[PDB]
Amino acid sequence: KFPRVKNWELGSITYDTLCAQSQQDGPCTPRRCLGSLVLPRKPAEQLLSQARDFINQYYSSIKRSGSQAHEERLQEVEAEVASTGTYHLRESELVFGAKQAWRNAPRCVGRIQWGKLQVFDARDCSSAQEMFTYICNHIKYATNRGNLRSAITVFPQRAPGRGDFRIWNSQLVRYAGYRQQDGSVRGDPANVEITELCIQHGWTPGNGRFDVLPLLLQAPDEAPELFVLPPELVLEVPLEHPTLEWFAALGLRWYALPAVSNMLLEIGGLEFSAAPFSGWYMSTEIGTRDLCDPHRYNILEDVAVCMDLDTRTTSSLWKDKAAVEINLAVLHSFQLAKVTIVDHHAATVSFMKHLDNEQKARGGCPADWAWIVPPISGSLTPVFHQEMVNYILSPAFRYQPDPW
Amino acid sequence: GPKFPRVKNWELGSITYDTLCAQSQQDGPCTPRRCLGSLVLPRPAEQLLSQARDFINQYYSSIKRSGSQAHEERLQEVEAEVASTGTYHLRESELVFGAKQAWRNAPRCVGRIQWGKLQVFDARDCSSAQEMFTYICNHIKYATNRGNLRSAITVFPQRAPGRGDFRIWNSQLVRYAGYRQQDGSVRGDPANVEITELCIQHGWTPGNGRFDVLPLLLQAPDEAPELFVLPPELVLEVPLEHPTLEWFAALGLRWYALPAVSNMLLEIGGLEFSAAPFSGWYMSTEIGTRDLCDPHRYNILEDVAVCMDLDTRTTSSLWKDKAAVEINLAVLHSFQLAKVTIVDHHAATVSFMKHLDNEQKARGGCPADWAWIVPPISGSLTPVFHQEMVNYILSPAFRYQPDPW
Ligand code: HEM
Ligand code: HEM
Ligand SMILES: Cc1cc(N)nc(CCc2cc(N)cc(CCc3cc(C)cc(N)n3)c2)c1
Ligand SMILES: Cc1cc(N)nc(CCc2cc(N)cc(CCc3cc(C)cc(N)n3)c2)c1
Ligand SMILES: C[C@H](O)[C@H](O)[C@H]1CNc2nc(N)[nH]c(=O)c2N1
Ligand SMILES: C[C@H](O)[C@H](O)[C@H]1CNc2nc(N)[nH]c(=O)c2N1
Ligand SMILES: [Zn+2]
Repeated sequence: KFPRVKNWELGSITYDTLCAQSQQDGPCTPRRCLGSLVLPRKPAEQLLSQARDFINQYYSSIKRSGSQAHEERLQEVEAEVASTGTYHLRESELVFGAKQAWRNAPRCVGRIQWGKLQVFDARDCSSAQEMFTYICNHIKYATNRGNLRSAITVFPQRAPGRGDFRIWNSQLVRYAGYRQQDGSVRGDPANVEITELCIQHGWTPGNGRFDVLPLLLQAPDEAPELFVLPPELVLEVPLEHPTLEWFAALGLRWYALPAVSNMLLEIGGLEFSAAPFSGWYMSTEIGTRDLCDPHRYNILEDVAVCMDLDTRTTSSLWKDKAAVEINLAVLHSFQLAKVTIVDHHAATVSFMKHLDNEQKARGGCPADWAWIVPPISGSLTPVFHQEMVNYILSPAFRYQPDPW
Repeated sequence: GPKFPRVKNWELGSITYDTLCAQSQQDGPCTPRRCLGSLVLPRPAEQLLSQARDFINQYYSSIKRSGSQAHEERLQEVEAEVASTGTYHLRESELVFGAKQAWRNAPRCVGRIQWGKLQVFDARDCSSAQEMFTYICNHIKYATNRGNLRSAITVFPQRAPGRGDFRIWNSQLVRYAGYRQQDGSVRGDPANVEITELCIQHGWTPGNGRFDVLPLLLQAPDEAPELFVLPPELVLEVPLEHPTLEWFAALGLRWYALPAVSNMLLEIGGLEFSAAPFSGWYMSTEIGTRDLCDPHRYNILEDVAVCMDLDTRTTSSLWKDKAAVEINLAVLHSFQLAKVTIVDHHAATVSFMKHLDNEQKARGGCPADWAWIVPPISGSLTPVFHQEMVNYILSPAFRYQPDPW
């Protein structure tokens, strides 16, 4: 009933009791595990019991569980749902909910920071114009001249009678991908489709490898609108290498701020279709995935040739050697430019501390092993040797369909 | 779409559906409420006969004689044997098919492209520990083939009703001793402290090195295990050196050629083979990353980084990643120089992708444990990282079994 969870490096055992609080089914069954899938295929009464559960979470968090303020808030929500089929969160509850969604996020290795999150309430937004202003403030706040600060901005919730507020971009800052005649891509191949949408909605495209995309913001039931981010708001870091001088000449660069803008924040049965959030990078995201993935910037071979490695055979481990230097260039360049970054060793070590904190606090912590273990040097980090239980707790970040 | 798991490769954008998981007759550890996929060990004549029938059906399908007289007659023969004895026995070619199918079905093995090429040694006539030793020595000689390694398995008699099991106490046929020191530390391989201490208790005179090959503790039914030293000339080892770092040879590191698992249960059609050691060749990351660099194993990362003169006082110099790469390169280079079969993690995972494609066409899927298939260094640099995988238990299977002590 309660899974035994072992660390194979240290020989220590815990039992996860938190997982019994999951009310939401994942993709696995006893016949087969689908834990490696990225996206698997998945009324008053239901809303009212999610609302109640969450309000119960909130009053318990402020050690006022059972008080008058608690009973009366439950009645307000009941009264509101029974009349209108929905209800609204107080700001303090929203702040609690956002932090809890982050805490509960099984694919996030940065969760030791969960208690430290700036929550901007943007639920009084009524136009794409206003959305843009809120997004510009978020970026300015979060960026903080390189001293990055975790933030979320929460736009108006989904409503039965109408379309969603949506940010069409997957991140607030992304580079364009331009499909060429010859079928190759100039820029970031992950972004070809959003780049084409921006052009279709009136953007004058660039022609570089690192052109920052405009935002396509959508107010309910209206065509999305295009807004260019003022270049001064978008902090970027040129990549150099500590010892390899030719590396700067690659002209490589990356932006400071990872800010997810296409996920749905669910709190107490309410759904927030636009709720972009940002922290700071772990270096492997840039060094290994963004720059080295074969379907991304795919620079490995170029770096290897510059390093004069033998690219003829896999057994020279030229790929591994080049990937290491690229990750080192990322860490050094962010450190030089005084922009917050964490390496995968420091990050996984802080995650292990988080696992221990959450064991004491809640009797468990949902974690997706495949996402927590970094994409290089897996077993050289302490998380490789740690068993993990994966389940869905609410409040939660979820995937949602693309608006187009 | 189709009512089967949809499986995506995120590098290539291609999709498949796994229909093979429909054949699974055994539950894994996951439920809709929680995924337990990362757990290393997840926790009568009626049951036997249905398992036997199933296996015999698998056999007759594979030789394209499904529904035939010979098929119906073998079915009849199996249930009559079970009806009078409680068990039955496999024909020789049924054992061959079953052993290969068990390797084919193993979700955690990246080497499965080779599955059809497995020498099956039938040792079901073995009746003593002395004879097990002879059989094991012959397996080692054949499998090692002076460096040109060959996949093999040796199968000892099956579990019987109210008779003891054949067991090899060692987890592998070749392992290094781990000696617990007075300071609490371990000289040798810390993974092998317990088996080393069992060998000593059973009369082995222990060495005092970092790479002492362990003796075999072999158990015939209802007898105490008996101790057997492998004659050194049979155990091929590879001294470790680096292609450009000249001091690496001075570390005195080495590893053995033959990875041979000896504590797993081979299950075929309800029958349980408690002693059935099998061997392949190494993937280089097994040695260079896990055996040598695991903090709870030889733990040599720091030593090697100091020699390379790296900054070991901070994580952001990536000293661990740099040392690990050179240790891995040294492993590959030394095996190559010594002419001993080895495969790097890039060639292995590329061949595994080919195997997934083969099995898609042959069987409509392939059970795979993502966390085990993706190598422990350079994960996303290999094609399997971007491949979604479905994990399920098919039979015939290799299973874990409790330690005999
Ligand atoms: C403070 C710095 C943070 C670091 C270093 C960090 C680290 C990471 C990493 C490495 C991933 C996997 C990224 C990928 O491979 O796509 C991730 C995922 C995720 N993080 Fe964080 N995180 C941070 C802050 C945050 C914040 C502030 C939130 C929200 C309030 C958050 C919520 C999430 C969610 C929902 C995912 C899963 C995204 C997906 O499924 O695509 N994290 N985190
Ligand atoms: C031919 C060369 C082979 C290669 C390169 C190879 C590769 C591997 C690797 C790297 C692992 C994971 C090892 C670990 O991290 O503990 C593994 C596991 C496994 N392989 Fe292979 N393999 C080969 C041959 C074989 C053979 C001949 C068999 C049996 C007939 C086999 C069956 C298994 C099984 C049952 C496991 C799971 C062990 C466990 O759960 O602890 N493989 N293989
Ligand atoms: C469209 C899409 C869907 C899906 N399931 N997975 C991806 C993978 C790529 C990716 C997508 C997003 N939206 C955000 C990140 C950064 C993740 C991140 C977030 C934060 C807050 C900090 C940090 N260091 N990294 C990476 C894309
Ligand atoms: C602590 C622990 C307990 C337990 N029961 N199982 C494990 C898994 C680790 C492992 C255990 C054994 N016995 C053999 C290998 C070599 C795997 C191998 C086999 C073959 C045949 C070829 C190859 N390249 N590698 C790996 C760990
Ligand atoms: C198929 C596989 O599950 C997929 O490639 C996952 C693996 N682990 C990951 N881990 C992180 N952090 N981010 C990812 O995008 C992925 N991709
Ligand atoms: C906790 C985790 O399940 C455990 O460390 C696994 C991860 N993947 C592995 N993969 C392989 N091939 N071998 C292993 O021993 C492990 N260990
Ligand atoms: Zn699962």
